[PDB]
Amino acid sequence: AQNPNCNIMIFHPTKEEFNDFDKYIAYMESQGAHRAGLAKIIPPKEWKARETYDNISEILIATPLQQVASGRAGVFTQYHKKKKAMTVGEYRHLANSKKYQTPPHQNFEDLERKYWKNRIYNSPIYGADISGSLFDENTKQWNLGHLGTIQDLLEKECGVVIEGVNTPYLYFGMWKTTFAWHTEDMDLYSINYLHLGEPKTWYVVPPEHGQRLERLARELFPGSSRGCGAFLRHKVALISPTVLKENGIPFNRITQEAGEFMVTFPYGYHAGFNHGFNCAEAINFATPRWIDYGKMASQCSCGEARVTFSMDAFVRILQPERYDLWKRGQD
Ligand SMILES: O=C(O)CNC(=O)C(=O)O
Ligand SMILES: [Mg+2]
Ligand code: NI
Ligand SMILES: [Zn+2]
Repeated sequence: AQNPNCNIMIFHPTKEEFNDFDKYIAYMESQGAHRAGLAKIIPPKEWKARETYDNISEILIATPLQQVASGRAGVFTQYHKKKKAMTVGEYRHLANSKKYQTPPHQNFEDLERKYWKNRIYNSPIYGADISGSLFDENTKQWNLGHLGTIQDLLEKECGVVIEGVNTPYLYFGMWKTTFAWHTEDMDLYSINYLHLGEPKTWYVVPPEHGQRLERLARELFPGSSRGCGAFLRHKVALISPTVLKENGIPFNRITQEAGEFMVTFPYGYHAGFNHGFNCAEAINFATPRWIDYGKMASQCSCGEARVTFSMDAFVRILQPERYDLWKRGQD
């Protein structure tokens, strides 16, 4: 069995290997990469996403989210308070202000310590989930706006044509902006490219151990767990590495830098934080190996998780017994 300890693997494809996305995902899996839940892909030196980032300041963040925490430093939830719209140039200035800027630090480990110690005492503002793309249309390799769609994959695998579309999202971050513990909608893959700026630290639980994380989460968030049998779908709970180690939960960590891709694999729980002003682009995707995960994915039906148009068909076709209850949650 490849990668039996479920370590995060890092890949350095050549320019020839970077041509065929599906084939390279399948290669990574042949080497055991999925067992970690997360892999890093460093593009060949010949490649670029676009020519420059000098002209992005006028992109609008229509609904910046202030991430307010509740709890204790290692075990907290966050809620998202909506703020007034601002441009990416306005948000960059905000991120660099004395109130929000990254503190002085020695290295990524010192910054990680500072994050876990102090996150809860601040409310950073995240420009998340903005439909759009920063890939040049002429970038032919690993262009996250030109991937095969999940609807087309389901059709290729299962023969059923469905409605829906699949487009990427931009994330503009600052110090301490946080992504809560989650798997993707319908336990899909995700791919995330860090276009510019400061790093993003990730934590991940191997898919084979995801239920251990869920059982901890039910213990640590007992009211939330009573409210919803899949409350990590709400994407609000944080648990620190120290707490995970104290409870024996298997996980790994890695820091993504600008110019690097990360891939999350079906049912790989992940969480993390941004080091400073940055911009990432991410999208979900599927492969043949996903289908069995999609059929078994948990679902939130309490009404909180509220998701995209295109999840309807995935539930309807892969999970027809759950469909009626899930759809009640959506309405
Ligand atoms: O970058 C972020 O805030 C969150 N991204 C992801 O969870 C992802 O790419 O799957
Ligand atoms: Mg612009
Ligand atoms: Ni994710
Ligand atoms: Zn719920």
